[PDB]
Amino acid sequence: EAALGDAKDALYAALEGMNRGIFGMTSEKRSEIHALVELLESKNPTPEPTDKLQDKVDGCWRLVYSTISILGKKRTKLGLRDFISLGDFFQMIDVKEEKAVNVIKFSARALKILSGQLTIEASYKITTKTKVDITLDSSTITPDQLMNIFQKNYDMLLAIFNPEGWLEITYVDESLRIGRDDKANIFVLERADPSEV
Repeated sequence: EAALGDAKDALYAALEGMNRGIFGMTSEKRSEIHALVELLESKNPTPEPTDKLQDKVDGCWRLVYSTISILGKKRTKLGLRDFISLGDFFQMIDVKEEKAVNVIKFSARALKILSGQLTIEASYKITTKTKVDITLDSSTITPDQLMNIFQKNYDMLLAIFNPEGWLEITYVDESLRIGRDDKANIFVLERADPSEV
């Protein structure tokens, strides 16, 4: 419970400048970050987290690290090189309604898109003491200005961020959440305010 603080501080220090891994990272930085993730998981202060979702998981989360990267042609077609900017990734968990929403923010100063987003609405059901099954309900891209940019690549963009499948909650404390999915991705998120989305 003391090494939790130090391990968290070390993880945040290692993430500085990494942009969450979303545009890749060097192998030695990934191995360090994954070792810190694994240490935190092994010391998870919230065993059987799906028994405790209301207190520990309900609410708004901001991605701080994941094994999702957008590189090469995918990055080019989505225009992330110079005209579109990939902003924050938020996941909202509504425990009383069994809903999970991913919001991926975009901005484009040239196109005066001050704020746009891909919104992915999903439902979940608890399956084990650690796992939920997630099903996609709907998605949208707003504003229409941003939709005109992504429409022909819509399904490929959706596929990057779709939380359809299952998610194992491997760590949660008052401020940090770690999960692993059915594709063996790792997602680390910190608590955020819903109004920040």
